[PDB]
Amino acid sequence: EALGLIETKGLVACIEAADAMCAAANVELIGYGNVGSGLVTAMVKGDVGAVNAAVDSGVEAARRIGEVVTSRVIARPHND
Amino acid sequence: REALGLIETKGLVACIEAADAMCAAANVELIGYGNVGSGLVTAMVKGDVGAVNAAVDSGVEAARRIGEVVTSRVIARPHN
Amino acid sequence: REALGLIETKGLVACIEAADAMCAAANVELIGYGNVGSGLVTAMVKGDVGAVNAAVDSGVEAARRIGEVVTSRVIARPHN
Amino acid sequence: REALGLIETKGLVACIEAADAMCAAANVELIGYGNVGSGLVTAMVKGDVGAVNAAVDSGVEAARRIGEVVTSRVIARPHND
Amino acid sequence: EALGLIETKGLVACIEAADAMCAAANVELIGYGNVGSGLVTAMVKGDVGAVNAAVDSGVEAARRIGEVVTSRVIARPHND
Amino acid sequence: REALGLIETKGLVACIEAADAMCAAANVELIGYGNVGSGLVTAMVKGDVGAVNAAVDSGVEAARRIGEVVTSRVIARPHND
Repeated sequence: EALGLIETKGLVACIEAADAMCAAANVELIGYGNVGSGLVTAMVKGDVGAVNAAVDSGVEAARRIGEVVTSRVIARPHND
Repeated sequence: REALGLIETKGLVACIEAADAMCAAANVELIGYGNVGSGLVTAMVKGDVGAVNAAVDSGVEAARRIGEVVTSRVIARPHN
Repeated sequence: REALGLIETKGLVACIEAADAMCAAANVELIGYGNVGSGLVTAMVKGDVGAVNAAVDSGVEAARRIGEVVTSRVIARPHN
Repeated sequence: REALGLIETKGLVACIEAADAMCAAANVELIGYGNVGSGLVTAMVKGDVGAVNAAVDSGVEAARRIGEVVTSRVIARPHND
Repeated sequence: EALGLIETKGLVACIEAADAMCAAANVELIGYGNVGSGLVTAMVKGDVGAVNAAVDSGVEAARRIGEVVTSRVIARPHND
Repeated sequence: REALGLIETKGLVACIEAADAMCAAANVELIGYGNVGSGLVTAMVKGDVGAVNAAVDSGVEAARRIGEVVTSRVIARPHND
């Protein structure tokens, strides 16, 4: 399954990105990843069409709240 | 099926104040705190959307007296 | 059912000094420390509101000699 | 008894991409990630030195599109780990 | 027992401070305290004369290596 | 009764390089790493003071190629640890 990734500065922007990802398309929230320095990543799972649509509006919603530092869709992940 | 209120502050003391002012302002229940490092700490509350909007509103006002409020949000119908 | 005193400092050593000076100043009980990274460390005390106000007052005075007092607060009637 | 490739990025998303791009580029095996705070995250791969050199090369190219590649390295014959 | 505290930017300066404290006088290393942001604290225990001599040359030693951000001797700690 | 060698770097990859070059340079044994956040991570080695001085010396040279060496130290007769 494809993997969608949005990393934000701060936890609240990330929760919003994750909520907007799961509202926008048929993706499943995998969880969050925190590496300190305020960087938090929301991770979603689905078909590449859904994941591309989820990440797209996850990024738009998060930018209203705060800092989106990077985002990515990986259509065919090798690990995880 | 409960709304979610979120206040993120720079520092723990502003966050405790935000959480205390949220719980004093309306019929919301504190879920806990979330810390992602960099000094960013998030208070999270639960309730009906009217109560949550009133708590976050005065939670933000109280915290700003103490310190830095970096972001806030009410999510009326959270997906995850 | 007890008031709460809070001092957040830049660095661990100032915080230990604030906490020692709080507990020497009045009949307050150290609850523990809270660390949210970024060097921010919070000393937390418990007592009647008169004692807690006297503890925090001289806790802040002591810590400022050593280092940075970034925020402080007395919550006379904490909700959590 | 195997070479080690290392890519350190600013942020978690660049690192996952580097790790995905390393494992797609050559016959390397992801060992895991290492996080030391300050946003610095390191993907670590294992393989023969030819494969590991090719994985890191394109891992760095992939990550740089996404974000900050702060350092990278191939250790052909590691003494520890 | 008195408590001596040296906080440095970085782990190597702190290990150096702790080694120089314990070499200078009859103090006993309690451990380290790390609160992130690179701040690390060496803590020693002993009679107040020893702890004052330990902290003094721990501070001198650490400064050769790196950044000493604060230091303190607490002659009669109320907690810990 | 053994000396301690210490190299602290900004970032995990420089530190692994320092640690590998310490163990390649002399008869020292890697104790482990120490991370205090802010990107600062420390390689720690054990051995006779001559070996430890030789290891730390070239551990620092190797790491400086990759990244930032923020501090280093040899403690010939450590009181604790």
